[PDB]
Amino acid sequence: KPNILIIMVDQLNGKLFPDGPADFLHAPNLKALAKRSARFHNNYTSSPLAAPARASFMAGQLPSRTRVYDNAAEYQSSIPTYAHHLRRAGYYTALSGKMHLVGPDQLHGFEERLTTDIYPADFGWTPDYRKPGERIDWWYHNLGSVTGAGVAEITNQMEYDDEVAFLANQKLYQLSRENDDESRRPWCLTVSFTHPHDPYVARRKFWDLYEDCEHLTPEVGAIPLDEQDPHSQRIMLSCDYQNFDVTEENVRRSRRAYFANISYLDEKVGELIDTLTRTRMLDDTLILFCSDHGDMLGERGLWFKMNFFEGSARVPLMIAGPGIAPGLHLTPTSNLDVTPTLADLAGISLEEVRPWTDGVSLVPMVNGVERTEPVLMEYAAEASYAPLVAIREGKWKYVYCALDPEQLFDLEADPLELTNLAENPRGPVDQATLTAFRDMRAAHWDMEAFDAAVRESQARRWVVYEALRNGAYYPWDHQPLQKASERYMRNHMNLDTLEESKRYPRGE
Amino acid sequence: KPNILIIMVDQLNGKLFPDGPADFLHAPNLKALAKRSARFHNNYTSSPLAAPARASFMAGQLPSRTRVYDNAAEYQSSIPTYAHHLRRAGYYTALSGKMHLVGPDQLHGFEERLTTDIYPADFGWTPDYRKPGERIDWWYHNLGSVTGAGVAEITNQMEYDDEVAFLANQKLYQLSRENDDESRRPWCLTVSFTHPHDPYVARRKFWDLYEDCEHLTPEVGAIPLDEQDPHSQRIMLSCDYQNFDVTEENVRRSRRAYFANISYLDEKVGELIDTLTRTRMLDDTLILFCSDHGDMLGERGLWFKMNFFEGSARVPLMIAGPGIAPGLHLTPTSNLDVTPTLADLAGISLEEVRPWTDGVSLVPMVNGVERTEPVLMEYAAEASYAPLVAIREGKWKYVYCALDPEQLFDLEADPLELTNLAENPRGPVDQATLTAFRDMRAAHWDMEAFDAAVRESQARRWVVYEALRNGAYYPWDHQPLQKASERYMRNHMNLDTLEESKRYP
Amino acid sequence: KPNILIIMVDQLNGKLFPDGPADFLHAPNLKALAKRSARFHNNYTSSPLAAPARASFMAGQLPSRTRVYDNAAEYQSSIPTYAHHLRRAGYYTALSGKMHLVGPDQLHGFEERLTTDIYPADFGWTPDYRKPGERIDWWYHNLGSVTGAGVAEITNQMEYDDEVAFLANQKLYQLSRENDDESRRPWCLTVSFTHPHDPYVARRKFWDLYEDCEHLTPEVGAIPLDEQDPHSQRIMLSCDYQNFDVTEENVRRSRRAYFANISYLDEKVGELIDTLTRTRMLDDTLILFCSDHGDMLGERGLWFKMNFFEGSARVPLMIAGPGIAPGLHLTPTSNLDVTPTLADLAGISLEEVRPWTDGVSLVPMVNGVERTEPVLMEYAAEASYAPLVAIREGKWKYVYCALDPEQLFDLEADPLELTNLAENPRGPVDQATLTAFRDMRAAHWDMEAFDAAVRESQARRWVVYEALRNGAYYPWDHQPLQKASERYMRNHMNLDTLEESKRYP
Amino acid sequence: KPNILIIMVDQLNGKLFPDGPADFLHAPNLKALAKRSARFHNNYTSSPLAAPARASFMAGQLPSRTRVYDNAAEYQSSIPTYAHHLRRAGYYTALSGKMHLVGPDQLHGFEERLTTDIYPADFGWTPDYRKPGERIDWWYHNLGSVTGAGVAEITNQMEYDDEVAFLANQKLYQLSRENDDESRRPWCLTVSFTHPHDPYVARRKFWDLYEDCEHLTPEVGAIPLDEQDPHSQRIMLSCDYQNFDVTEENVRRSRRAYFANISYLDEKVGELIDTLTRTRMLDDTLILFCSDHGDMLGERGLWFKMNFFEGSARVPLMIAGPGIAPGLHLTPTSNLDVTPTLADLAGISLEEVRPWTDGVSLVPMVNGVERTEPVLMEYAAEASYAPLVAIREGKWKYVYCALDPEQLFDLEADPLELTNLAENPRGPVDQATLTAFRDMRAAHWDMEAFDAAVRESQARRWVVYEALRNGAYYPWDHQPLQKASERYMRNHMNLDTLEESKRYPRGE
Ligand SMILES: C[N+](C)(C)CCO
Ligand SMILES: C[N+](C)(C)CCO
Ligand SMILES: [Mg+2]
Ligand SMILES: [Mg+2]
Ligand SMILES: [Mg+2]
Ligand SMILES: [Mg+2]
Repeated sequence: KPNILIIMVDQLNGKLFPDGPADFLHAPNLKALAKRSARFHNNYTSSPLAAPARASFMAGQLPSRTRVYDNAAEYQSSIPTYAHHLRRAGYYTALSGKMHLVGPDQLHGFEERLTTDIYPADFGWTPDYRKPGERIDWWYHNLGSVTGAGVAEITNQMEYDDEVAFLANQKLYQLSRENDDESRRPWCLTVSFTHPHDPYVARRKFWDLYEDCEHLTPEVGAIPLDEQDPHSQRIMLSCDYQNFDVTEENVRRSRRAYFANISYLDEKVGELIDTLTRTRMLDDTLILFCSDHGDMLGERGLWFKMNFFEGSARVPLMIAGPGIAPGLHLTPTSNLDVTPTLADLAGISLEEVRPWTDGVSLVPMVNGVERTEPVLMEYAAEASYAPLVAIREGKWKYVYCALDPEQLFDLEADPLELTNLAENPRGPVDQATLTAFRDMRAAHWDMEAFDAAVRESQARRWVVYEALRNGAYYPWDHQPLQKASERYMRNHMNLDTLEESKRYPRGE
Repeated sequence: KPNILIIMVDQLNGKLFPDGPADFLHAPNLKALAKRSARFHNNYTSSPLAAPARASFMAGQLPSRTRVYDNAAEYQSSIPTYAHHLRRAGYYTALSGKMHLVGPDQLHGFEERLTTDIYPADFGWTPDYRKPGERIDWWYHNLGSVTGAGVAEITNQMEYDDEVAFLANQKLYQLSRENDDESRRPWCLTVSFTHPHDPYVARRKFWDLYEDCEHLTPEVGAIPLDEQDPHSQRIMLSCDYQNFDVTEENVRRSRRAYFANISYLDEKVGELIDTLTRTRMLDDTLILFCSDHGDMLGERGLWFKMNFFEGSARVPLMIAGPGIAPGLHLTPTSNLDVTPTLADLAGISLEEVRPWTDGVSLVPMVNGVERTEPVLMEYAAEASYAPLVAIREGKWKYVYCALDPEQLFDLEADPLELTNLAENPRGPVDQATLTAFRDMRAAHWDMEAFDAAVRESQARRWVVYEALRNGAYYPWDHQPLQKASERYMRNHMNLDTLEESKRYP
Repeated sequence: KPNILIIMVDQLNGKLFPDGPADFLHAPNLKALAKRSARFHNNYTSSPLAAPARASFMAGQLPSRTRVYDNAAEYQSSIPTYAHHLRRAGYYTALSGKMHLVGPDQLHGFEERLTTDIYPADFGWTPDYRKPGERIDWWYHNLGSVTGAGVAEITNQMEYDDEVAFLANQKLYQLSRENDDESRRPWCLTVSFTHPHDPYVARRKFWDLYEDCEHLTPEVGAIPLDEQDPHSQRIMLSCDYQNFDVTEENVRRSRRAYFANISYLDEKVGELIDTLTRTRMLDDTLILFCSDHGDMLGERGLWFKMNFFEGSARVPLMIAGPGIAPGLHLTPTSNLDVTPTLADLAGISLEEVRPWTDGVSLVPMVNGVERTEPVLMEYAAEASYAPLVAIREGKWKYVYCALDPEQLFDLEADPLELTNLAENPRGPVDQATLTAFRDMRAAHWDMEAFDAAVRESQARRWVVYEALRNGAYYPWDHQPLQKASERYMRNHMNLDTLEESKRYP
Repeated sequence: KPNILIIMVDQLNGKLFPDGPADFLHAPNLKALAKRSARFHNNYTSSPLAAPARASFMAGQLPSRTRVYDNAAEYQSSIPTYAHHLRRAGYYTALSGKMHLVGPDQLHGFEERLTTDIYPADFGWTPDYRKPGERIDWWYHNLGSVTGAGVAEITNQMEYDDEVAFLANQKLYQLSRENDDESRRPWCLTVSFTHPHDPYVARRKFWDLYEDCEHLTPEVGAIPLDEQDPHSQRIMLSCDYQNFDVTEENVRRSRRAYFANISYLDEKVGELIDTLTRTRMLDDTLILFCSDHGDMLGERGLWFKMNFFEGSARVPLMIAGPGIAPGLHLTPTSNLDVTPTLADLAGISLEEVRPWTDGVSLVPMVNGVERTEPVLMEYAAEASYAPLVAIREGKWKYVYCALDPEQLFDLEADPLELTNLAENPRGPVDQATLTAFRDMRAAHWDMEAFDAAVRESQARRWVVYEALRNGAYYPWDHQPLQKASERYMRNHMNLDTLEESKRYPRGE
């Protein structure tokens, strides 16, 4: 069984990985990793928001099945994740960094978690479909990220990611000490960074890399509120866009700091791979690179995620290591496919994972078997007033919301999604394609039931959360375990025996 | 708003509370409490097993709605409980003792929990409908409790309940120090004991009280396996009955220690009442006495719970205090009614709890209003191979399982449930009644959907639990909060100011 | 090896134990214990203040040797205590309650400590010989305890002692589960209550016992400030006496509540004895009753301790159990003798404890052997401006401070210490006696070296403590160990095996 | 008040810093630091063993005064340290890394401690003068460090120091967030590394730096046991030297890994200085570089410390920052002088520190005032059977032990200490110098009282420690504080307010 290193980042627009990292990015370590990787060019999040995407990523199940509809929805402990599947199959599993799990279980199958979460574990960020049009200023996104972009040497997120990286490398060194033990468990380490999620604020060393950057304005500029589709209008209102004057210079500084933060992350990828190389674990390790959702980065005038346009819904996905053919894949894939792919790579049978996953293993794709299943997406959090669903199949993207006109995009002819073919069909094939996706949408979702489930989940939480914020608060944040009395040299040990056990490689 | 003291005990057969405690029980404090209480004589659990009964009790929802089907089913943190409803209404809420919550949330709305649980918080005790007939010896009930009954001065349970009682009285004293602050929150303290749950082992002082006891033998004796109904057979097999020779003296020793442990609990009830009296909180405090399920106590040859017969499904319920007229009520009620009753007594509107509770407030009954809503029960754990449901309405009890012959009992004519009127109707009224209950059951439950939901829950947990028991174990047991650097006299305080604040009256 | 139960109380005037508890005290359990005890009637503290007395008590060394001169002096972890000596000899050792250890070590050899301390563990209460005459209002004794005496159902101290008692009895029950394992360690449990230390506030049930009490007034009344000896004057000033109008009824209420809190403690003594009896450990258990210092209780107009007069310096001491002949002993003894007495009773050789203890075993006295070693006492805390030492030998008490007139009392002729024979000798024998005590004092103490050592200790702590109270505070208070994932039933265990191991007998 | 960064390392032979780091060392960051520093060439430990040196360093008091005679002697909480003095004067004080404090107080005035200790906090390593000639194999030094030298990518010590460095830099970044607050406290951060203490085992990257090294054998080779002075013989026996065949190749590999570990440390010095530079704190920060004791590194056949020869007793000392003239100082100085120097640099009056320190401030030396006080040293731990004391004054070193012949060395004429002038006086001046040091030794120490105090301390601890190791053990190791429920974003906070507070510099 190979080891598995999952490197996850937050809010990375997948269009920036057209074949590994785009040429204009300063990302030597991810570009070298890409050359060894199977690269999934048209890979999609299952839900364009952090906690829904991550609960879905961990379980290989859509939000409608995990019930994690938004950033404050409880993730049940009894739902199997890839950590459970691998752990059941004999793996040591650990997590360093972010997973935005909501509720008192902060492990969800991981055997060890090295850091707390950057974001809350409670029900505070619960949307309310009963009050459509409201926004909550103390936690909603707003365009102050765009007007406040710039340069700093420490931020909340850089403190977080510096520690995620350090503790992940330390864990790799600790794991190497078992390398000569025949009975060692294989390990699976998830390293989950919060960058390049906003605030768009970068260390000067990486900001300086992009002085001459030619990609600091999006190709598709800002669409006026009156000319926007209804969901994009709800997003603009939820970002408080009327109270911010976003200048061309703000757009450029935001994109520049965001690319700088990709370079910041690239340096950390290089450290992890260096640790794997020096500890002699690299040849036996699969490395997966992934992200939870994208960032519109100013395209169409939109920032952040919460929608199904390419910039928000596309995320990179790369896999390298023993048995993976390097190459670029164009067939659309999904984050839903990661858990069954990890299971397959770990030698777990198809039947063991079948009842628990909605995705498919990508290993047959890597080995030249055509993948035909569509890619599905869902959204049911802030800036929605009712659930949205999307189907990505072939060259098409279809988006449905009971409250909105449908959207249909031909991404081969119209990759910037500038022409809505459900509104303006080019001909008879477009009308037939629309009818096919409507039948497909009825085959996969009951949208009235979906809306009812989301409403009940929100209503429960608002009752419970109001109570939990009265009186003494009981926090659910993960606290990494304390072990000082068993670490380093203690006087129930023999010093020479301890030193030999902690040294690796030995006798060289 | 009144204070609320909830005294809960585990595995207390409600037939032993015919009008408060039975005369033969040595329970002077519970009898004095019962004399000033509204007493609900025909009160039922929602599910005859610890965790399902308690999750249902806390939420006022049936197991099919809470999804807590068995003793290892996760209770979701987002489900509102009476703790949430009261806390939201401005109560300080606390738990001392047992609640058998499964999963990483060990508070479920309680603001403070003073003890860990006596039982596990993880998925270990998950049944498996895919292996009907199996038993898990290391945690199933077995008849060894009956053959091992007797006397001891300490047990696992007595250690637990001694501490539960101590910390509850300590908390009451602590709360009394706020009794002169007009800004004080009203409090709701749940004190949840593990007795008289088995092992049937009692301290000598309480065992000696039942030497001449006339109730050491059940009136309905053991029914041989071949004459038992199918569910009773499944229970006997689950208890490993074939590997135990249960003598008459075994039966007598078990009941004697069980009664003795009721007397053990009665002394602790008196301690709490005493604390309320001397702190001068008694007149402003509602007191509820309740249990999660009963114990067959050898009746029909069965022990423990897991069934809908009276001894297992009946539990006492009493309410006393400000605005509570004392009296005996015979209309059937259930534990499902406690959470809406608590909300009503705390002044919460019916509309605030209507979407979250499926029982009804008993406060109208206390004030003379006739109740007509039937009582529903569910069971889907060990010794079931498919879910069972029951309906209790008027004089009738109806029990359905897709795998078993139906049962119908007329509890006025047949209080010991010796004649199954579904099999042996007395005439056309019994047949019409059976048809009426079948139609009512079909309107309330799809038993095939219920069975699918339970199997899905079991299978899910078996994947997860096998993973969680590999590698380093992460426990979910509640650990009461460590406060030593802030307790008593510390040198950021003024000693005189501290002594005055801690003195009451 | 016998078990050892040490019952310690705080601030108990030893004159109230003339032969066990005084007849007028309602203390049936302590009187029954005293009837089977060796009782040491003329027993003295080593230092009339909490932390110095207790550090001296634990080590069997005087404050000049432990360096614990006052209530804020660090007790070094390397100093052997009776806990170390017994633990080294194979005992499990535990503490429930108070010991007023100062510094980051809150165990000092105890293997387990069941409660935090009621008092601070840091250097806050450090006196300063550089500012003679100052008082620190936020922690000094003051006469407000006398004017504030009365009745309450909870206090800071009653919360503390209720918990001390509960956890001690719980621990005894836990220890009984090992009583049938031949490989068991013998145990030594120290149960250390804060009562009858002030505030003089009692529960109504115990206060009502002293309604017709004839001992509510001390026989020796208040001595006016100008007629007081210099040290007594320093105590009255330290207590802020000028700002309190202490009436006769104040005096009576304080003594009444103090006696009532002795009765409060007596009920807890009976609880412990009951636990030992029902667990069948009583016959194999030594029981020691002791106190750290006394309380003047208004005698001479003084309250509390900090002096060498009988009411402040006398503390009871009793020993009962296997191999202990009951009887009354009048030869002076001291708390310094407890640690070598415990070691001797546990079978530890005299040579193993000789280098670490400066008292003597009382076991020879119990067996009829005359004791001749004198009793020494020291004091160097608040209301002293330089150290004081005392010698107690035969009928005599001698008290020296470089700043004050000497005191010499003949306690046979003058048990209330009303005639200072150093100032008013009766004849040449008194003068020769004074000279003999002066020579003995000079051989035992260099008072100038003692004073330099105390000032150095105070000054050191004042530099350190001012730093430690800047920025984030790091508390040294003991936090009892969190064990919830290993207590009661957990799913790495077999339930039947667990129930059997936790049941005893 | 300037900030103060104290960089401490363990077991660094001071002869390797002849004027900053020796030319042959690969240490660019320490060499650049040295060019800005006042450098104390003839600086001495106060006691050649870890815990005695460190308790003495913290208090500015000799072991005879601190009572910390050996590696298991309790350090009383009531003894003032430089952390107390600075904290009382308004400083935030923190420690990352090792201080080998014995006893339940693991802070000794530090307001925060970021790591546990690498070594035990209990009484286990207590020598026993009642059994002269015994050794305790499970914790005594032995020459297996020399025969086991080599190359590894992780060791006990590298795991420790990697975390010391990471958490120290993180603390600097956190402290920078207060930089614009007028009411900020100044900070004093001690960063205390365990390298280059043995095992002599280094990462390959740094080992490779010394392939051509010309210093891999000591100038003074191994002295046979019969030809050794009595204390050196006791050290050889305590190291179990008879059971090890130390080859020339072992000597070279040990020295090579030790120099590699200096280079490992030099990289961490560079990171700390980079953090100070980017956070804009460097110009207001004093940087002190120091060590607890040396390492003989094979010289005379000896390894490790425990003696007063130059290699064991000399340690580097450098100070750089506002108001310090750079330059090299030859007058002998002591680690005892650090606490009163820090006090002086922080503006604390001489009188405030006078009753609590045995050393003198070095600031007047830096400013051209001649220092005349001698340097004193003491040793009373393993391989001593009675206390040893030493005086270093002018060109002389004098060593006294009641059980041994005296030693007298003229370090100007005889810098390798090859001629004992107390045994072979060159003339009448040598005999007069010996008599002067004897009178000086009687003026500073009562050696019989010293021996009695050490004996009583050992005897107490053996009683107590035997008891503490019966039954359940209560550990004293420092456990760094848990704060997950107050870290990063929690839902009692406003997200925008949090991000602004955690970003620094702001608005750039
Ligand atoms: C990331 N935000 C918290 C700003 C909004 C997502 O719920
Ligand atoms: C460093 N050693 C532990 C090996 C010896 C010093 O006491
Ligand atoms: Mg995200
Ligand atoms: Mg139960
Ligand atoms: Mg006291
Ligand atoms: Mg060292």
